[PDB]
Amino acid sequence: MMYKEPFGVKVDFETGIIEGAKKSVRRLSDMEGYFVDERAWKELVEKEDPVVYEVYAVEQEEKEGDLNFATTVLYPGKVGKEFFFTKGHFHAKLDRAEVYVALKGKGGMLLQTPEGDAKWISMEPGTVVYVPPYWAHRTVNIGDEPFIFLAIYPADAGHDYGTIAEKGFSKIVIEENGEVKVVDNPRW
Amino acid sequence: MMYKEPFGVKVDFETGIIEGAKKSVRRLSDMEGYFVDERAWKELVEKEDPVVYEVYAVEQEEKEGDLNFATTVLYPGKVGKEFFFTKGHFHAKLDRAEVYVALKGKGGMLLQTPEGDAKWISMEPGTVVYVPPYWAHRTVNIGDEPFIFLAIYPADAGHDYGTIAEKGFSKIVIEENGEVKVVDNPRW
Ligand SMILES: O=P(O)(O)OC[C@H]1O[C@H](O)[C@@H](O)[C@@H](O)[C@@H]1O
Ligand SMILES: O=P(O)(O)OC[C@H]1O[C@H](O)[C@@H](O)[C@@H](O)[C@@H]1O
Ligand SMILES: [Zn+2]
Ligand SMILES: [Zn+2]
Repeated sequence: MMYKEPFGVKVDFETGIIEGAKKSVRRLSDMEGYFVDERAWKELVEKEDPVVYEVYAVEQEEKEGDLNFATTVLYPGKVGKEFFFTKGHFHAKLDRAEVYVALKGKGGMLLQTPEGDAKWISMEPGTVVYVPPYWAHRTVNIGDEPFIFLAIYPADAGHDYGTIAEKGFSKIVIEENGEVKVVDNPRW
Repeated sequence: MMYKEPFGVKVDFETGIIEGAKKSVRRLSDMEGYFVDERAWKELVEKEDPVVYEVYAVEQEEKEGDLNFATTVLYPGKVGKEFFFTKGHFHAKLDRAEVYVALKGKGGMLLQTPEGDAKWISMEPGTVVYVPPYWAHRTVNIGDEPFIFLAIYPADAGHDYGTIAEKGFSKIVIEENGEVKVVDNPRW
Protein backbone atom coordinates (compact mmCIF):
# COMPACT_ATOMS: atom_id res chain seq x y z
CA MET A 1 0.00 0.00 0.00
CA MET A 2 0.84 3.74 0.11
CA TYR A 3 2.52 5.05 3.31
CA LYS A 4 2.68 8.64 4.49
CA GLU A 5 6.04 10.30 5.12
CA PRO A 6 7.26 10.54 8.73
CA PHE A 7 8.56 14.00 9.60
CA GLY A 8 9.92 16.11 12.42
CA VAL A 9 9.10 19.77 13.07
CA LYS A 10 10.74 22.16 15.50
CA VAL A 11 8.46 23.74 18.09
CA ASP A 12 9.70 27.01 19.60
CA PHE A 13 9.02 26.81 23.35
CA GLU A 14 9.49 30.59 23.71
CA THR A 15 6.98 31.56 21.00
CA GLY A 16 4.93 28.41 20.36
CA ILE A 17 5.57 28.75 16.61
CA ILE A 18 5.58 25.71 14.29
CA GLU A 19 6.93 26.64 10.83
CA GLY A 20 4.87 25.25 7.93
CA ALA A 21 1.81 24.63 10.13
CA LYS A 22 -1.69 25.99 9.53
CA LYS A 23 -1.84 29.23 11.57
CA SER A 24 -5.18 30.57 12.87
CA VAL A 25 -5.65 33.81 14.82
CA ARG A 26 -8.60 34.52 17.11
CA ARG A 27 -9.16 38.18 17.97
CA LEU A 28 -11.71 39.41 20.48
CA SER A 29 -14.20 40.13 17.61
CA ASP A 30 -14.14 36.37 16.84
CA MET A 31 -15.51 35.73 20.32
CA GLU A 32 -18.91 37.39 20.55
CA GLY A 33 -21.19 35.78 23.16
CA TYR A 34 -18.28 34.13 24.95
CA PHE A 35 -17.43 36.49 27.83
CA VAL A 36 -19.70 37.40 30.79
CA ASP A 37 -19.15 41.17 30.54
CA GLU A 38 -20.48 42.00 27.02
CA ARG A 39 -20.08 45.79 27.37
CA ALA A 40 -16.43 45.26 28.35
CA TRP A 41 -16.18 42.93 25.35
CA LYS A 42 -17.75 45.53 23.04
CA GLU A 43 -15.54 48.42 24.24
CA LEU A 44 -12.37 46.32 23.89
CA VAL A 45 -13.26 45.24 20.31
CA GLU A 46 -13.95 48.92 19.44
CA LYS A 47 -10.70 50.25 21.01
CA GLU A 48 -8.15 47.65 19.97
CA ASP A 49 -9.69 44.25 19.10
CA PRO A 50 -6.69 42.33 20.57
CA VAL A 51 -5.45 38.86 19.65
CA VAL A 52 -6.72 36.34 22.20
CA TYR A 53 -4.86 33.32 20.83
CA GLU A 54 -2.90 31.88 17.89
CA VAL A 55 -2.98 28.21 16.82
CA TYR A 56 -0.31 26.39 14.76
CA ALA A 57 -1.91 23.12 13.65
CA VAL A 58 -0.46 20.03 11.95
CA GLU A 59 -3.48 18.03 10.82
CA GLN A 60 -4.01 14.73 9.01
CA GLU A 61 -7.12 13.56 7.19
CA GLU A 62 -9.93 12.55 9.56
CA LYS A 63 -9.21 8.82 9.91
CA GLU A 64 -9.53 6.41 12.84
CA GLY A 65 -6.20 5.79 14.55
CA ASP A 66 -4.33 8.83 13.20
CA LEU A 67 -3.15 11.87 15.19
CA ASN A 68 -3.13 15.67 14.94
CA PHE A 69 -1.04 18.09 16.95
CA ALA A 70 -1.13 21.84 17.49
CA THR A 71 0.43 24.50 19.65
CA THR A 72 -1.67 27.36 20.95
CA VAL A 73 -0.39 30.75 22.10
CA LEU A 74 -2.92 32.24 24.54
CA TYR A 75 -2.18 35.93 25.17
CA PRO A 76 -2.50 37.47 28.64
CA GLY A 77 -5.56 39.64 29.26
CA LYS A 78 -9.02 40.12 30.74
CA VAL A 79 -12.49 40.99 29.43
CA GLY A 80 -13.67 42.87 32.49
CA LYS A 81 -12.54 40.60 35.34
CA GLU A 82 -12.55 37.46 33.19
CA PHE A 83 -9.22 36.04 31.95
CA PHE A 84 -8.59 35.44 28.21
CA PHE A 85 -9.47 31.89 27.13
CA THR A 86 -9.94 29.64 24.09
CA LYS A 87 -13.46 29.21 22.65
CA GLY A 88 -13.68 25.63 23.96
CA HIS A 89 -15.24 22.61 22.29
CA PHE A 90 -16.44 19.06 22.58
CA HIS A 91 -15.21 16.67 19.92
CA ALA A 92 -17.50 15.78 17.01
CA LYS A 93 -16.69 12.15 17.77
CA LEU A 94 -17.64 12.66 21.37
CA ASP A 95 -15.54 9.88 22.95
CA ARG A 96 -12.20 11.17 21.57
CA ALA A 97 -9.65 12.05 24.29
CA GLU A 98 -6.89 14.69 24.18
CA VAL A 99 -3.45 15.30 25.70
CA TYR A 100 -2.07 18.80 26.50
CA VAL A 101 1.53 19.65 27.43
CA ALA A 102 2.11 23.05 29.05
CA LEU A 103 5.32 24.70 27.75
CA LYS A 104 5.39 28.34 28.93
CA GLY A 105 3.38 30.70 31.11
CA LYS A 106 0.72 30.15 33.71
CA GLY A 107 -2.85 29.00 33.28
CA GLY A 108 -5.15 26.05 33.43
CA MET A 109 -7.94 24.11 31.85
CA LEU A 110 -11.70 24.18 32.28
CA LEU A 111 -13.40 20.90 31.37
CA GLN A 112 -17.05 19.87 31.41
CA THR A 113 -19.28 16.87 30.64
CA PRO A 114 -22.50 17.02 28.57
CA GLU A 115 -24.29 17.15 31.98
CA GLY A 116 -22.52 20.48 32.64
CA ASP A 117 -20.30 19.40 35.55
CA ALA A 118 -17.02 21.34 35.41
CA LYS A 119 -13.44 20.70 36.47
CA TRP A 120 -10.51 23.13 36.82
CA ILE A 121 -6.90 21.92 36.38
CA SER A 122 -3.94 24.30 36.99
CA MET A 123 -1.22 24.33 34.32
CA GLU A 124 2.42 25.42 34.65
CA PRO A 125 5.33 24.57 32.33
CA GLY A 126 5.72 20.76 32.36
CA THR A 127 2.07 20.02 33.32
CA VAL A 128 0.53 17.28 31.13
CA VAL A 129 -3.27 17.26 31.12
CA TYR A 130 -5.36 14.24 30.17
CA VAL A 131 -8.66 15.32 28.60
CA PRO A 132 -10.90 12.21 28.79
CA PRO A 133 -13.65 11.14 26.34
CA TYR A 134 -16.81 13.33 26.55
CA TRP A 135 -15.27 16.40 28.26
CA ALA A 136 -15.47 19.79 26.60
CA HIS A 137 -12.20 21.63 27.20
CA ARG A 138 -11.12 25.26 27.32
CA THR A 139 -7.75 26.78 28.29
CA VAL A 140 -7.41 29.96 30.38
CA ASN A 141 -4.38 32.31 30.79
CA ILE A 142 -4.18 33.57 34.38
CA GLY A 143 -0.63 35.05 34.08
CA ASP A 144 1.19 38.04 32.57
CA GLU A 145 2.78 36.41 29.55
CA PRO A 146 1.58 34.10 26.75
CA PHE A 147 0.35 30.72 27.99
CA ILE A 148 1.85 28.29 25.49
CA PHE A 149 0.96 24.59 25.14
CA LEU A 150 1.05 21.71 22.71
CA ALA A 151 -2.08 19.58 22.19
CA ILE A 152 -2.21 16.07 20.67
CA TYR A 153 -5.64 14.76 19.57
CA PRO A 154 -7.18 12.11 17.26
CA ALA A 155 -7.29 13.18 13.60
CA ASP A 156 -11.02 12.25 13.55
CA ALA A 157 -12.02 13.97 16.84
CA GLY A 158 -13.27 17.08 15.10
CA HIS A 159 -14.63 20.14 16.86
CA ASP A 160 -18.11 20.82 18.24
CA TYR A 161 -18.25 24.55 19.21
CA GLY A 162 -22.03 25.22 19.22
CA THR A 163 -23.20 24.17 22.71
CA ILE A 164 -20.31 26.10 24.34
CA ALA A 165 -20.81 29.15 22.07
CA GLU A 166 -24.40 29.46 23.36
CA LYS A 167 -24.18 28.53 27.08
CA GLY A 168 -20.46 28.68 27.93
CA PHE A 169 -18.95 26.79 30.83
CA SER A 170 -20.68 26.38 34.21
CA LYS A 171 -17.56 27.88 35.87
CA ILE A 172 -15.73 31.12 35.00
CA VAL A 173 -12.15 32.15 35.83
CA ILE A 174 -11.80 35.75 37.01
CA GLU A 175 -9.60 38.15 38.93
CA GLU A 176 -11.26 39.64 41.99
CA ASN A 177 -9.41 41.57 44.75
CA GLY A 178 -5.96 40.87 43.22
CA GLU A 179 -6.76 37.16 43.30
CA VAL A 180 -7.47 34.41 40.73
CA LYS A 181 -10.88 32.81 41.42
CA VAL A 182 -12.70 29.90 39.79
CA VAL A 183 -16.39 30.54 40.43
CA ASP A 184 -19.86 29.58 39.22
CA ASN A 185 -20.81 31.23 35.95
CA PRO A 186 -23.58 33.79 36.72
CA ARG A 187 -25.24 33.17 33.31
CA TRP A 188 -25.49 29.38 33.91
CA MET B 1 -23.26 7.83 32.55
CA MET B 2 -19.65 6.90 33.27
CA TYR B 3 -17.21 9.76 32.76
CA LYS B 4 -13.52 9.40 33.62
CA GLU B 5 -11.99 12.16 35.72
CA PRO B 6 -9.65 14.62 33.96
CA PHE B 7 -6.20 14.94 35.54
CA GLY B 8 -2.95 16.88 35.30
CA VAL B 9 0.54 15.57 36.06
CA LYS B 10 3.87 17.37 36.32
CA VAL B 11 6.54 16.05 33.95
CA ASP B 12 10.10 17.13 34.80
CA PHE B 13 11.65 17.92 31.40
CA GLU B 14 15.11 17.55 33.05
CA THR B 15 14.52 14.01 34.34
CA GLY B 16 11.51 12.76 32.35
CA ILE B 17 10.06 11.38 35.59
CA ILE B 18 6.26 11.24 35.76
CA GLU B 19 5.23 10.72 39.41
CA GLY B 20 2.57 8.00 39.69
CA ALA B 21 3.19 6.43 36.25
CA LYS B 22 3.79 2.75 35.48
CA LYS B 23 7.61 2.54 35.46
CA SER B 24 9.33 0.05 33.14
CA VAL B 25 13.10 -0.56 33.23
CA ARG B 26 14.99 -2.17 30.33
CA ARG B 27 18.54 -3.37 30.93
CA LEU B 28 20.90 -4.55 28.22
CA SER B 29 20.20 -8.16 29.28
CA ASP B 30 16.53 -7.65 28.26
CA MET B 31 17.78 -6.88 24.75
CA GLU B 32 19.34 -10.14 23.54
CA GLY B 33 19.27 -10.46 19.75
CA TYR B 34 18.86 -6.71 19.22
CA PHE B 35 22.43 -5.50 18.67
CA VAL B 36 24.69 -6.31 15.69
CA ASP B 37 27.80 -6.92 17.82
CA GLU B 38 26.71 -10.02 19.82
CA ARG B 39 30.09 -10.44 21.56
CA ALA B 40 30.17 -6.78 22.58
CA TRP B 41 26.60 -7.16 23.90
CA LYS B 42 27.53 -10.25 25.95
CA GLU B 43 30.63 -8.49 27.35
CA LEU B 44 28.76 -5.34 28.38
CA VAL B 45 26.02 -7.48 30.01
CA GLU B 46 28.66 -9.42 32.01
CA LYS B 47 30.69 -6.31 32.92
CA GLU B 48 27.88 -3.87 33.74
CA ASP B 49 24.45 -4.75 32.26
CA PRO B 50 23.51 -1.08 32.13
CA VAL B 51 19.98 0.38 32.05
CA VAL B 52 19.34 1.21 28.36
CA TYR B 53 16.00 2.97 28.93
CA GLU B 54 13.25 3.64 31.46
CA VAL B 55 9.62 4.33 30.58
CA TYR B 56 7.05 6.25 32.62
CA ALA B 57 3.65 5.34 31.11
CA VAL B 58 0.14 6.72 31.78
CA GLU B 59 -2.26 4.31 30.08
CA GLN B 60 -6.02 4.02 29.67
CA GLU B 61 -8.17 1.03 28.75
CA GLU B 62 -7.76 -0.13 25.14
CA LYS B 63 -10.51 1.97 23.64
CA GLU B 64 -10.91 3.54 20.23
CA GLY B 65 -10.44 7.33 20.38
CA ASP B 66 -8.73 7.40 23.77
CA LEU B 67 -5.03 8.21 24.34
CA ASN B 68 -1.99 7.00 26.28
CA PHE B 69 1.18 8.97 27.00
CA ALA B 70 4.65 8.07 28.27
CA THR B 71 8.05 9.64 28.78
CA THR B 72 11.23 7.72 28.03
CA VAL B 73 14.74 8.22 29.37
CA LEU B 74 17.18 6.67 26.91
CA TYR B 75 20.63 6.46 28.48
CA PRO B 76 23.84 7.22 26.55
CA GLY B 77 25.98 4.30 25.42
CA LYS B 78 27.09 2.01 22.62
CA VAL B 79 27.19 -1.75 22.11
CA GLY B 80 30.32 -1.90 19.97
CA LYS B 81 29.86 1.03 17.58
CA GLU B 82 26.03 0.87 17.72
CA PHE B 83 24.32 3.54 19.86
CA PHE B 84 21.82 2.58 22.59
CA PHE B 85 18.23 2.43 21.37
CA THR B 86 14.71 1.32 22.30
CA LYS B 87 13.58 -2.21 21.34
CA GLY B 88 11.23 -0.67 18.72
CA HIS B 89 7.80 -1.89 17.59
CA PHE B 90 4.92 -1.81 15.13
CA HIS B 91 1.51 -1.23 16.70
CA ALA B 92 -0.79 -4.26 17.14
CA LYS B 93 -3.43 -2.22 15.33
CA LEU B 94 -1.08 -1.29 12.48
CA ASP B 95 -2.78 1.91 11.27
CA ARG B 96 -2.28 3.69 14.62
CA ALA B 97 -0.05 6.82 14.54
CA GLU B 98 2.13 8.29 17.30
CA VAL B 99 3.49 11.76 18.23
CA TYR B 100 6.86 12.22 20.00
CA VAL B 101 8.14 15.42 21.65
CA ALA B 102 11.89 15.60 22.30
CA LEU B 103 12.71 17.17 25.66
CA LYS B 104 16.43 16.74 26.41
CA GLY B 105 19.66 15.38 24.90
CA LYS B 106 20.53 14.42 21.33
CA GLY B 107 19.01 11.50 19.48
CA GLY B 108 16.69 10.52 16.71
CA MET B 109 14.14 8.06 15.45
CA LEU B 110 14.45 5.17 13.00
CA LEU B 111 11.22 4.35 11.20
CA GLN B 112 10.36 1.39 8.95
CA THR B 113 7.41 0.12 6.85
CA PRO B 114 6.32 -3.55 6.81
CA GLU B 115 8.43 -3.72 3.58
CA GLY B 116 11.57 -2.49 5.35
CA ASP B 117 11.66 0.99 3.77
CA ALA B 118 13.63 2.98 6.36
CA LYS B 119 13.76 6.61 7.51
CA TRP B 120 15.87 8.60 10.00
CA ILE B 121 14.65 11.72 11.85
CA SER B 122 17.04 13.85 13.93
CA MET B 123 15.69 14.83 17.35
CA GLU B 124 16.84 17.67 19.61
CA PRO B 125 14.91 19.46 22.36
CA GLY B 126 11.73 20.92 20.86
CA THR B 127 11.60 18.50 17.88
CA VAL B 128 8.13 16.98 17.35
CA VAL B 129 8.01 13.73 15.33
CA TYR B 130 4.98 12.44 13.46
CA VAL B 131 4.99 8.63 13.30
CA PRO B 132 2.42 7.73 10.58
CA PRO B 133 0.17 4.64 10.47
CA TYR B 134 2.05 1.40 9.60
CA TRP B 135 5.57 2.61 10.50
CA ALA B 136 7.64 0.67 13.06
CA HIS B 137 9.64 3.09 15.22
CA ARG B 138 12.77 3.04 17.38
CA THR B 139 14.49 5.92 19.20
CA VAL B 140 18.29 6.23 19.34
CA ASN B 141 20.58 8.20 21.68
CA ILE B 142 23.54 9.61 19.73
CA GLY B 143 24.99 11.81 22.52
CA ASP B 144 26.74 11.50 25.88
CA GLU B 145 23.79 12.51 28.07
CA PRO B 146 20.25 11.03 28.50
CA PHE B 147 17.88 11.41 25.55
CA ILE B 148 14.46 12.28 27.04
CA PHE B 149 11.15 12.49 25.19
CA LEU B 150 7.38 12.23 25.58
CA ALA B 151 5.15 10.03 23.41
CA ILE B 152 1.37 10.21 22.92
CA TYR B 153 -0.28 7.22 21.23
CA PRO B 154 -3.76 5.75 20.73
CA ALA B 155 -4.88 3.67 23.71
CA ASP B 156 -5.78 0.74 21.41
CA ALA B 157 -2.51 0.87 19.42
CA GLY B 158 -0.86 -2.03 21.27
CA HIS B 159 2.72 -3.16 20.76
CA ASP B 160 4.15 -5.60 18.21
CA TYR B 161 7.80 -6.40 19.03
CA GLY B 162 8.18 -9.83 17.37
CA THR B 163 9.23 -8.89 13.83
CA ILE B 164 11.76 -6.30 15.07
CA ALA B 165 13.05 -8.71 17.75
CA GLU B 166 13.97 -11.36 15.15
CA LYS B 167 14.91 -9.24 12.10
CA GLY B 168 15.69 -5.75 13.46
CA PHE B 169 15.67 -2.56 11.42
CA SER B 170 17.10 -2.38 7.89
CA LYS B 171 19.29 0.53 9.02
CA ILE B 172 21.63 0.91 12.02
CA VAL B 173 22.99 4.00 13.76
CA ILE B 174 26.65 3.76 14.70
CA GLU B 175 29.70 5.83 15.59
CA GLU B 176 32.37 5.26 12.95
CA ASN B 177 35.54 7.38 12.65
CA GLY B 178 34.34 10.01 15.14
CA GLU B 179 30.98 10.61 13.43
CA VAL B 180 27.36 9.40 13.60
CA LYS B 181 26.34 7.34 10.57
CA VAL B 182 23.02 5.84 9.51
CA VAL B 183 24.13 2.81 7.48
CA ASP B 184 22.67 -0.44 6.17
CA ASN B 185 22.18 -3.16 8.77
CA PRO B 186 24.69 -5.86 7.65
CA ARG B 187 22.58 -8.55 9.37
CA TRP B 188 19.41 -7.61 7.41
O1 LIG C 1 -11.36 25.51 21.51
P1 LIG C 1 -10.60 26.04 20.32
O2 LIG C 1 -10.85 27.49 19.98
O3 LIG C 1 -10.61 25.10 19.14
O4 LIG C 1 -9.08 26.11 20.76
C1 LIG C 1 -8.42 24.92 21.15
C2 LIG C 1 -7.33 24.67 20.14
O5 LIG C 1 -6.17 24.42 20.96
C3 LIG C 1 -5.50 23.16 20.98
O6 LIG C 1 -4.21 23.35 20.36
C4 LIG C 1 -6.26 21.99 20.33
O7 LIG C 1 -7.22 21.42 21.25
C5 LIG C 1 -6.93 22.38 19.02
O8 LIG C 1 -7.73 21.28 18.56
C6 LIG C 1 -7.84 23.58 19.19
O9 LIG C 1 -8.14 24.16 17.91
O1 LIG D 1 8.24 -0.03 23.44
P1 LIG D 1 9.69 0.21 23.10
O2 LIG D 1 10.00 0.12 21.63
O3 LIG D 1 10.65 -0.56 23.96
O4 LIG D 1 9.90 1.79 23.43
C1 LIG D 1 9.62 2.35 24.72
C2 LIG D 1 8.39 3.28 24.74
O5 LIG D 1 8.64 4.49 23.99
C3 LIG D 1 7.59 5.48 23.99
O6 LIG D 1 7.54 6.19 25.24
C4 LIG D 1 6.21 4.89 23.64
O7 LIG D 1 6.10 4.63 22.23
C5 LIG D 1 5.91 3.60 24.41
O8 LIG D 1 4.71 3.00 23.89
C6 LIG D 1 7.08 2.62 24.28
O9 LIG D 1 6.79 1.44 25.03
ZN1 LIG E 1 -10.05 19.04 21.51
ZN1 LIG F 1 4.37 3.19 19.38
